[PDB]
Amino acid sequence: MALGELKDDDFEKISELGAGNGGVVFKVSHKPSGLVMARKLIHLEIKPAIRNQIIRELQVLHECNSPYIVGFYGAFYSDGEISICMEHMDGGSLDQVLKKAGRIPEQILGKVSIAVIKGLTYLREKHKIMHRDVKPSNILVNSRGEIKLCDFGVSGQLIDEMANEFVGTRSYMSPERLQGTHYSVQSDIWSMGLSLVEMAVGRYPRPPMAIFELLDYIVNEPPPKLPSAVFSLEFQDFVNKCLIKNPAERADLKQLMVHAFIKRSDAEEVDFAGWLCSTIGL
Ligand SMILES: Nc1ncnc2c1ncn2[C@@H]1O[C@H](COP(=O)(O)OP(=O)(O)CP(=O)(O)O)[C@@H](O)[C@H]1O
Ligand SMILES: O=C(c1ccc(F)c(F)c1Nc1ccc(I)cc1F)N1CC(O)([C@@H]2CCCCN2)C1
Ligand SMILES: [Mg+2]
Repeated sequence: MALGELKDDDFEKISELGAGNGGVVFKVSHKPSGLVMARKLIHLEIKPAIRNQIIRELQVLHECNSPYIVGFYGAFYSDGEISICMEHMDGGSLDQVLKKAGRIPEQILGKVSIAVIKGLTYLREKHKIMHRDVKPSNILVNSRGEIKLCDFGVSGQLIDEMANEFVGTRSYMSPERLQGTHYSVQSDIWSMGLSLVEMAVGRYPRPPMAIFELLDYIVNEPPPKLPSAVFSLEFQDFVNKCLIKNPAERADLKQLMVHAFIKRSDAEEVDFAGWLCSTIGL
């Protein structure tokens, strides 16, 4: 196998990259191969049986091979922290980009949609894996201008171990999913639409309100919409098609891949790498 032998003593911290909903992430050096990697440590609290299942289930990431999916190097258990080892991405996430930029322009977001559309299609068509948490911080970028999906739900047990410590991003869930319905394919698309709006407008796009009020608001009130003057009608339409509340009527990936917004975005020359430097200074 490419590495086979992954162990704690061989990595070497280059920096903390930050903390999320259950894991902490570092840029590391992998001494024995010279590979640069991101490494996410997740503390849990579980029987060596469960722990080792999780590590077995994660091995399926070795078979994810796509330019739109962050690359997998290995996963192992150590010092009560499970390790996911992945391609490092020197841009961080669109959520870090957004904080930096204020607001991410419609054209760059066209590039983002294409990558995301294609990321999900890959996962679903090759591996039958749903993402389950599409949101700006689970979308990564690098100086080579690339845009990739991470933190998707490969492991049914890890989802499980993560669900009864967190049902984390409640605010990004689809109305059907807040209602208790099982995860649809149609949920990733909702969450995508909502992420583009958020990056387009530069803020979580819902009236400010207390969290439990938010969850009723989402099931009960209409979906968000782009400000209808500053954004092209293609983009607005795109977004609205992702955000139909009724999952039977929401657009799917086959239909979004041929949308006027995507066609148009596809033909533009957007120097995203360059913009990333302009904006995040590498
Ligand atoms: N492969 C990678 N390369 C570079 N940075 C990464 C990375 N994977 C994660 N990060 C960054 O590390 C920080 C923490 O990641 P983490 O996934 O734990 O938090 P998050 O911000 O995505 C909330 P959640 O835990 O629900 O996904 C984030 O800024 C994330 O963008
Ligand atoms: O880190 C994860 C995550 C959750 C389930 C799972 F199977 C994973 F593999 C996870 N990590 C992961 C997957 C693919 C790659 I390439 C690299 C990875 F590190 N999550 C889900 C998450 O976004 C949080 C968990 C709490 C609920 C909301 N989302 C963070
Ligand atoms: Mg994440």
